[PDB]
Amino acid sequence: PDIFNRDPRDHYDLLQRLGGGTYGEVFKARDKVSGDLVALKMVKMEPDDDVSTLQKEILILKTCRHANIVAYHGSYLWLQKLWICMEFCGAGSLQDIYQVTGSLSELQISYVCREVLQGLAYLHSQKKIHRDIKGANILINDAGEVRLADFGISAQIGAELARRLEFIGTPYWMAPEVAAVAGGYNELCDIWSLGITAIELAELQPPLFDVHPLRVLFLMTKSGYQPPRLKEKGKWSAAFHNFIKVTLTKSPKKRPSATKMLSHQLVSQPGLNRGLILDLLDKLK
Ligand SMILES: CNc1nc(Nc2cn(C)nc2C)c(C(N)=O)nc1-c1cncc2c1ncn2C
Repeated sequence: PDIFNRDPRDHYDLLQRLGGGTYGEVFKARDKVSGDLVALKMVKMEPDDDVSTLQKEILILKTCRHANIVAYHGSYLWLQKLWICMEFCGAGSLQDIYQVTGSLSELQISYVCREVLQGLAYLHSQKKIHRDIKGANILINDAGEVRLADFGISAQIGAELARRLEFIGTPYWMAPEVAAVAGGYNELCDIWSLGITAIELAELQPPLFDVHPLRVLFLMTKSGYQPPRLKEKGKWSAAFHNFIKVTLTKSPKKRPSATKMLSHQLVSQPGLNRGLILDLLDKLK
């Protein structure tokens, strides 16, 4: 039994608003019995949403589990709002972190990319394209563990239509074959997004972020679009530059899979562990 017809406040104390976007509004909350901290996400239900589809979406969240994806605990449906209870990730998103710390070290980025690649390899095996890989959608808990905030864009939830169309105002992390579809693309779009995210963690913004989103969207559709590169050449190793070159392969017919990317020297160098992130969180305190 799940998706209870009741106020989540009956079981949880709402402490503070953590943030939100097209995916919903997120709150810090505390289990009234055990005292454990959770994140409660509120998503408004649209008139064309149906609970038969909703039940199928929640079943995917319950069954599909991986160490690099934020765990689902349970859900509520109250006054046309779907409330999702999930694992609390105390440090917030990588964007919340780098806005305070500044750029991540190459080693710290290598660790984050290895963890995200593991989460992506899992989703792609379950035939799920994430389509929303970016620093704001990668969370860090108090143990320095890396978690994808969600499985990516929901295929059949009403509120997620705005998320599916969000690339119009924010196309910077999107693969060119996605922008230039207006025939097709596949799961390798998430590998390009990870490449852009790796530049974002290094430079505090994705490539061309200051260019109007509508101009970027059009530039990606044009023939001759050159994949971005790291700006400061002398700051990064040949292995990091090569990792960017490989993930940002323009043709998806030449771009490696999430599993293959795990064989890259950057993400298989020695000393990659959560201790690198605990050290990043030490700058915060
Ligand atoms: C605002 N989003 C989030 N915040 C969170 N916590 C947080 C944020 N801050 C600043 N500090 C804390 C402690 C947490 C969490 N699980 O702890 N989950 C999200 C979140 C949830 N679902 C989808 C998401 C999310 N994030 C992006 N997508 C696409």
